[PDB]
Amino acid sequence: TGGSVHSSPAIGQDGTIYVGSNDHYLYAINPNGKLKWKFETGGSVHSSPAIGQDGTIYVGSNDHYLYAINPNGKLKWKFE
Amino acid sequence: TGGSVHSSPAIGQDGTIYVGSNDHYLYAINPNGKLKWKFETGGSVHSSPAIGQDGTIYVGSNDHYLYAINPNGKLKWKFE
Amino acid sequence: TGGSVHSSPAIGQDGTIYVGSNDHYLYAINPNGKLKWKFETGGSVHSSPAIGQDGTIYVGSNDHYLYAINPNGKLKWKFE
Amino acid sequence: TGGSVHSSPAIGQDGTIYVGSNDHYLYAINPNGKLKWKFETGGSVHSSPAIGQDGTIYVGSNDHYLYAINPNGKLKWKFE
Repeated sequence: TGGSVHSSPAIGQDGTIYVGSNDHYLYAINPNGKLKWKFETGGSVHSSPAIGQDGTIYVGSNDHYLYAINPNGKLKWKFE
Repeated sequence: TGGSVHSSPAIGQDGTIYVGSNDHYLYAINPNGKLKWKFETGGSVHSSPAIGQDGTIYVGSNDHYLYAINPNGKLKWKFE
Repeated sequence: TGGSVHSSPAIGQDGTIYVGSNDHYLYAINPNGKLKWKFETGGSVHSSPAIGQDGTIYVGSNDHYLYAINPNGKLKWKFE
Repeated sequence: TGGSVHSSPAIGQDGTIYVGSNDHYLYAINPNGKLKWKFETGGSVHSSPAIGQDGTIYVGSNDHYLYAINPNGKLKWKFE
């Protein structure tokens, strides 16, 4: 990615790999290694994502928000 | 949250999202993005929570305690 | 514990909570909050433990070893 | 390992233990404590590995890449 990947990846039920980066994005990567989408947060993503039963991706950011991202990469909500 | 969210979220069986914050609280967030409860520890929560088979939430804190929190947000015990 | 708990806890099949500490020990805590055992490593335990299918607890330490601990708290092996 | 093990281990379905090290390698360790293989990345592995449904091991590295490693230790792809 654009920067160091400190976040630990989480795997969705279809095999999608989600991981944060110090370049401030949450990445969703297809199992073939091609980008599915990237979601820009405010700061570095030092949280490792967690996946909900309905596929929602949750990750903390250094901008003080907990993000909930839909599986298509659009923001579901952010909590401060 | 009040501060950076470094802790990685854990998801309960009902979808509740638990995550620590540098503002010293453990948060329980409903899947709709509304706060369920917050639990104040002594220091920053740099541990990622783990959920037991009975729903108990365990998380370490920088105050040197391992916390066990009931699913309703009340302290079950703390271990030093 | 003796020091900050940065490690994220892992839960065994019987509910035992395993977590590392900056006081250099891996703790095994019963769900009632009483100590089961503690295992001394060389340095701080900044790795979060993982539990194998046979109950073995694996954790990295800052002494450069990956530890494998039996569920009764005795060393199974260490890898450098 | 050659250096501190900060990464948290992941366990494969056959019991293989995967863990990163500050010596820049991802290790695959058999449950008997013998090395299966090691994979050299560019920098320290501060990400904890995740294992896919087909056994692929994913881990971030400080060289800015997300690595996908086959269970036999050969690179599947790297994403930047």
